[PDB]
Amino acid sequence: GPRPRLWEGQDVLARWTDGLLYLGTIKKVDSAREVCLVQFEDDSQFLVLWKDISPAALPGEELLCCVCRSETVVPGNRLVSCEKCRHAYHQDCHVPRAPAPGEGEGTSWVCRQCVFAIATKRGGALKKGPYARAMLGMKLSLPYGLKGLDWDAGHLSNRQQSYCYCGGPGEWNLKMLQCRSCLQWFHEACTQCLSKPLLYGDRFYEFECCVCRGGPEKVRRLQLRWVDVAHLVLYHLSVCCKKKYFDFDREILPFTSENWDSLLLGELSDTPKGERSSRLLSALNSHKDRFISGREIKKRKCLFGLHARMPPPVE
Ligand SMILES: [Zn+2]
Ligand SMILES: [Zn+2]
Ligand SMILES: [Zn+2]
Ligand SMILES: [Zn+2]
Repeated sequence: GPRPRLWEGQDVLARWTDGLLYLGTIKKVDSAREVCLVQFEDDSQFLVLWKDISPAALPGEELLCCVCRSETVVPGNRLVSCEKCRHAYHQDCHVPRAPAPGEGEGTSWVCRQCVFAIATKRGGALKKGPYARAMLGMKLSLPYGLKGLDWDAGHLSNRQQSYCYCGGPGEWNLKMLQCRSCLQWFHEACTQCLSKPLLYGDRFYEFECCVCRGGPEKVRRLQLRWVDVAHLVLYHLSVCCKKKYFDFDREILPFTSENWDSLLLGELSDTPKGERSSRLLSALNSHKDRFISGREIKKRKCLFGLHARMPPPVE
């Protein structure tokens, strides 16, 4: 065709596996694999699926639905403009169907991409205000067909890499929650029900999504045991820091101490520090099936790391 949607040198927003949008520049378009090599603001380069790439509108493209690229307007399906990004959508090209002017619910209408761009946040999306309310509205619908997804055997990943309310990519074990009803996975940043950010690898939750609920999410934090605490802290640090071994006194205990309330430890919350340390140390030292230990006595280091790559079992 004479006018591709994407091209080398184009500035774009790309949705990452955390559901968030990052600014980048397209370096390569691969039409065989339907991906682009995108260079981000830290100069990192990654392949991104075309579905997860949004370019800006060119001058002269208010005539055009940004989804289907078409001019045409027919009765019942008009073009509507986003009052944020000023891109245009056919009512039926937007999910959910975009309201005709003056027929919306709030002060005004802003598109799904913009609502998510403004409302999603690391640690959990905005909970209060117009964008938070608009996001909840958007989240009652999915922008992809759930039933068509090609899942792996354990229902952890699908070939389309369509997850969550956003339809972005994602890694089930990295700050995502699985809905108990539809078994789809949802990003931390796209949810509105958490009181604290998720530990990587933490599945000690029960979750039900907005689509299944037909309204606000429901979530509950399950009770951890000390072995679960040790395993989850080590997993989280392993992911955050991309290394295997962590020093107890310099890294593990301070992390647990400094982030204590965020770990949502339930009944373990008032463990009095000295006992905090010894209980955690005991868990790390005693479960050799989970934890490998090491020593560097000349540096006064006591090291622990995980045996297994998989996140802690939920029991
Ligand atoms: Zn998401
Ligand atoms: Zn359209
Ligand atoms: Zn918009
Ligand atoms: Zn669900």
